[PDB]
Amino acid sequence: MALVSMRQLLDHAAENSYGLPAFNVNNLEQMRAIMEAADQVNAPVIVQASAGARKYAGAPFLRHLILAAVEEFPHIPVVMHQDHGASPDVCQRSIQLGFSSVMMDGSLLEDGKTPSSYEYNVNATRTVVNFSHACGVSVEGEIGVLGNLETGEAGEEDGVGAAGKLSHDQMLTSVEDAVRFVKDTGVDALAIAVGTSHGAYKFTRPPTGDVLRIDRIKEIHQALPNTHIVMHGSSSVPQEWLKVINEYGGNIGETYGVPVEEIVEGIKHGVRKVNIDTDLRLASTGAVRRYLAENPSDFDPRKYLGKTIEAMKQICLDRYLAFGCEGQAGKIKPVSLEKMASRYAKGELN
Amino acid sequence: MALVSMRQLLDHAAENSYGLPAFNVNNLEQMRAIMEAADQVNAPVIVQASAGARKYAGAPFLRHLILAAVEEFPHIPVVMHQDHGASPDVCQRSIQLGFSSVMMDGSLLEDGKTPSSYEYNVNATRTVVNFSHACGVSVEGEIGVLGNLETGEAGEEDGVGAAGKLSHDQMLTSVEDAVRFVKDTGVDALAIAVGTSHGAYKFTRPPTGDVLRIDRIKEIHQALPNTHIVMHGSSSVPQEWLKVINEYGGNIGETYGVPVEEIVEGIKHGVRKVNIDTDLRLASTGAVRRYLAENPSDFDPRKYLGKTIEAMKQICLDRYLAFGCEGQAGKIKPVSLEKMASRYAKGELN
Repeated sequence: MALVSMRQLLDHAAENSYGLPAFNVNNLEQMRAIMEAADQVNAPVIVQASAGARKYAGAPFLRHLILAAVEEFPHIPVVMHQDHGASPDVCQRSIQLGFSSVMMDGSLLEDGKTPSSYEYNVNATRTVVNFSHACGVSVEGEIGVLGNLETGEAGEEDGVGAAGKLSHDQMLTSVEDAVRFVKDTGVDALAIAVGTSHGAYKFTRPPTGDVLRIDRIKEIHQALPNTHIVMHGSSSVPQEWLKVINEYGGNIGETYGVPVEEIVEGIKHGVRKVNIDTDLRLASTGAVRRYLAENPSDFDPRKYLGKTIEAMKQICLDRYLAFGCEGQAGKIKPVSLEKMASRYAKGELN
Repeated sequence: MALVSMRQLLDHAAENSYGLPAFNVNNLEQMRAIMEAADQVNAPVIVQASAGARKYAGAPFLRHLILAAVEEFPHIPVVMHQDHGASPDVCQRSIQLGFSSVMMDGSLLEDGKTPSSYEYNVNATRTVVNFSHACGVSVEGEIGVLGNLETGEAGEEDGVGAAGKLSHDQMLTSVEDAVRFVKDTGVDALAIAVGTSHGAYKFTRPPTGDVLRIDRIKEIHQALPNTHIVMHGSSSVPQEWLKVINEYGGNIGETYGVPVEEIVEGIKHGVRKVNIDTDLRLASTGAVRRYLAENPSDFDPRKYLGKTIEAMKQICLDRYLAFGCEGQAGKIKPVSLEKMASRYAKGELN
């Protein structure tokens, strides 16, 4: 079986009033956790990979992890999405490696750290949209710079994130910039900046409506009722796993993530893709620390790494269920990328 | 590029007076460690998987890990070998999944625990040889029951290993039984029992010539000068990694493995395949325990799992170099399995 386009999945999510978690993958245990969770609740899958993931795993290994997933779970539609593409050339290479969706992150320059001009962003993103749609491949773009609205800090997602203190206007997407950007690029999915950031250290206190601007998601959805919105940096940071990490030799200070309740509110207002990485890292590290402490004579990696599969799988299950994904995989009839390309050429997805 | 047969690699090892380590694989980090080591020293690769590995990783994932390895390292010939096949049906399924070599472990019944009769063993093994050679697939068989000659205990390799106390005669392959078994089966590789066993707890003291019968390998090689011998249970158990595990929250008592020096002596007398699993598990667990202790705030699995890649890679490098494998990959012109099947049919590999 083949991969599905992200545009098909996000269209179905909007039609049926749900939103999909998009999980980062780096190795076998992470891929098994994602697929086993999706299979259990019969949910569609978006799996994504960063440039850091390619460096760690190797491009052939990432490609073949997804091919194995589709073979073992043939009834589960799978998108393979390239996160934080630094340039059109990067996105073109990802298409050649078999990705069905790419993010051209034109909100930063090719260094993945310097905020870009509007014109640079549109030029790079429009370029990727044109050559991706010719192949049926979906494109996510970003307008606004991810970062914390109180501190001006973005954090780092596998080396990607603004360097230096950001201004309020940089980190909060204006409604009209979102409108102009969609008109100018034709992206399939729009990442916006509303106060989330990469990593575990998103908020020093439980986020308020002033620092996590769900109200701005509502405003953008009112202006762009048909645009699928992407929430980056939207791990919830499970306090129960922070507790386990701190109990078994780790040290993570008091910090909070994006609450599931607020993500669900975003889904009611057009969020169809919710990027989650840090939560799986925290669940994995808590599970390994606890197993090693409780089983000092066990040296089979499958024993403690098996605990990371189960811990990550429970995160994924929780998110699929809370975001409305149960049973939706059985409703989707996959469209080939060649057919998607034909639909783009006819203007049916404008 | 395709997989190579194990018979081709073992023939080349005998022609050039070296022996190959055969590493068990269960996930991405293990596969990368093996391939990066082999690429660094330009050595051929035997990677093997147990039934326990299939249960843990999934058969499509194991298959695609090997496909990714061949794609990223196209100049490194790779065998994918099914370890401890419990029945002809299991070995047939492994061929269907794309293995280029299988072990029919007829020394135990299908439960993987009850020692078999000679006739059962020959019947199962001959059956697998006939249908494997018709496809060009290599076959390893075993005569003699693995286990410790002083204690009568075999240990467990992913659930495989004799149950109950074994007799001296069961655990030490006689020369004439090896001769009869090769004549009766036509295997490509012969596993024998000379005092090794699965796992870390092979010997309570550094092994002597009485408990690790390298002299019997010499005797069997004198009787069967053209038979490629397989040493199971031949991890060395690195004392430096035991020290690290014990320093960082683990507890492994005093125990010893098979010394590299004795394995090299075996290679001089016909050992061409040396099975190693436990050493990679020990290197992995020591590396993760140390990293977690030294970096309490780090929760990115790639950081501590990356240390397992490097630790396992160093084991593999050490073994490839010590066993004579450096540079040998560049000398091998791969033969397709279809051509191997033709050679078998013409009697050229009898």
